[PDB]
Amino acid sequence: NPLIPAIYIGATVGPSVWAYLVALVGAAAVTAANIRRASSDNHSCAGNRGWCRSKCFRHEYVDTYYSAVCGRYFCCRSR
Repeated sequence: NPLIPAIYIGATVGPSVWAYLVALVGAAAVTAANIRRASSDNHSCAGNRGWCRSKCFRHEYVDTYYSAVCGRYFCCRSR
């Protein structure tokens, strides 16, 4: 129902997630929404403030907004 999410925009997903967003739309809207690829689902998001790890520490959390660009992992951040 809901079209592509805004997180992928100006974000940075991995190789598997990238190919996914492409199928939903196409390499055009995928390259126009400002989407960067990373070594894998684990990458940095929300600018140089959050990162992606299998899980996050207690003093940190999971930016529910960028949890998408992450994929199987979770983009944790500092509140």
